Amino acid sequence: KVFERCELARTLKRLGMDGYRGISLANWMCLAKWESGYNTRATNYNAGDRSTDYGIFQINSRYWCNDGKTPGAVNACHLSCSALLQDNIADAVACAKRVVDDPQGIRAWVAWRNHCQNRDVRQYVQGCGV
Amino acid sequence: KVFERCELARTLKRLGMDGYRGISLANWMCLAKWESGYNTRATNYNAGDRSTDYGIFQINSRYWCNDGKTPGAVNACHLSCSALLQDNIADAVACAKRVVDDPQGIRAWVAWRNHCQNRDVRQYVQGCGV
Repeated sequence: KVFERCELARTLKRLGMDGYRGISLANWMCLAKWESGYNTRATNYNAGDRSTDYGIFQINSRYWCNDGKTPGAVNACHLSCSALLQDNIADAVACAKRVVDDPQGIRAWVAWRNHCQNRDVRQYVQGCGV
Repeated sequence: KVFERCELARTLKRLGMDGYRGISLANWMCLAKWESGYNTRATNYNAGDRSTDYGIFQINSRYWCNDGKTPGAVNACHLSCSALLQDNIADAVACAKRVVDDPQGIRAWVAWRNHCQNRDVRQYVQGCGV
């Protein structure tokens, strides 16, 4: 499923993301845009370390979810990576929350550091009524 | 099912968890948060002793439930582990109560010792009307 911008904004808001760990809804939106283009089925296999990023937030199988095929992996979200490839994003949202509860917060995502951090992101939520 | 925070709090209170063996509702909430993110379908395989943790409270197959795949296991809750992956959490609540009946109580969960014990956990029930 590819979310439309405002559709995603309302969904994330409904799922308790707006201000979670001091992270605005617009920031979560910017993260989803740059990671997956709002695509819940997105996957990115890294031949380098044989890990894969899953779903709308591109969560990595080396540390966060289990795909049963990543060397030296842990499963900190206690969840199958397939749960992060579903149209219903509740599991993905729960796991993203777990990620930012770690010390480095949303900076865990290099794409967010590069394309969102310190920048204007107001346009992600503009006109969504959230 | 992935519970919303306040929905889970009210559900646990309804199932008689608040004050069970001296354990506050907020402590059960913190446990669930750091085990599964309130996800009834969470699982975690432990290569160490070939056991798996099941469900919202991440209850282990070596001692507490039967998954038919864990060597030398016992089934103290008298439940198949599949019952602990269901939307209805009555069985999971009954099993968590049984776990904390043992001498170490809630300290059985290492995630709880690391993320909850001795810390302020009022945030977990704030605004829930419980």
